[PDB]
Amino acid sequence: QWEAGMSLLMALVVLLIVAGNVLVIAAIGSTQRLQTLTNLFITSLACADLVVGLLVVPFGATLVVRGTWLWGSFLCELWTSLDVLCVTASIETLCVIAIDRYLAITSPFRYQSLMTRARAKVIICTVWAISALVSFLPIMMHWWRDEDPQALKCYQDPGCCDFVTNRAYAIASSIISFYIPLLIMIFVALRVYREAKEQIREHKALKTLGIIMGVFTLCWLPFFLVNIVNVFNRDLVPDWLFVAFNWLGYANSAMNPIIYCRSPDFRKAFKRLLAF
Ligand SMILES: CC(C)(C)NC[C@H](O)COc1cccc2c1CC(C#N)=N2
Repeated sequence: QWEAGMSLLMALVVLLIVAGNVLVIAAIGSTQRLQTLTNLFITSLACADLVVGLLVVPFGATLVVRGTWLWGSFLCELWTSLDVLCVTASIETLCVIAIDRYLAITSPFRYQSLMTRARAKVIICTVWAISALVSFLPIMMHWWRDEDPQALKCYQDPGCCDFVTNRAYAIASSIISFYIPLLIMIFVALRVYREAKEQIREHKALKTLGIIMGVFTLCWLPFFLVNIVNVFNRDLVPDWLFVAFNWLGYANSAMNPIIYCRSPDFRKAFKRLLAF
């Protein structure tokens, strides 16, 4: 009855994720002084994290603790698609924030005169449309099915919701959803770091964004490294370890609100907003 021990723990992780990310979104939405363009992009992140806390983790927990999928074959597919979507939209929004800040530091005047709150809302829309496309459509079309009997048995069993995929899908989805935006985020972030260094409160706020980026990479990159090792040698990566690395990724959705707590502007605004 580690089954009940884990059930309660999982419900608290949900709470933390969901409450933290609601708090961030409520701070941004109730403080005019905190509605920078950047923070509009942060809104998108907190939303992806919020969908993780409300939909992805709760259904995931049930799989983890009971060891079977209870929610039918269609919700198995939908759950998986929304999980994959949240991760994709998160890393694409982080790579947009890296690029945005690189242009903000190298051309502050131009940038502030020609990005607006509406033009950001459009970028964000695009991101979620691309995310949804690369996530939902391949899953819906069953492009991810493998031909091995083990795989086929899982797909015919409504009670199996392991993302057992073919090699081609595993590689391609991982490149497109994660490895290329990660590589871009890192390349661009290092250039922002270079230019800041050349130039020397502004810099403390840039530091927070760097931390978010590094932490997101540490949380998700284990899973994505393992994803690739496993397409090459299926025996190499035990399932419980794969699952542990996936939960490290889910944990990222609890982390952002906590990191935002340490920005001084955000803190103040949370104090005000909460009758506190
Ligand atoms: C719902 C499942 C069980 C799937 N969760 C896996 C993880 O949360 C993130 O999943 C992914 C996100 C983006 C791209 C991906 C991916 C798993 C694979 C694969 N091959 N390609």
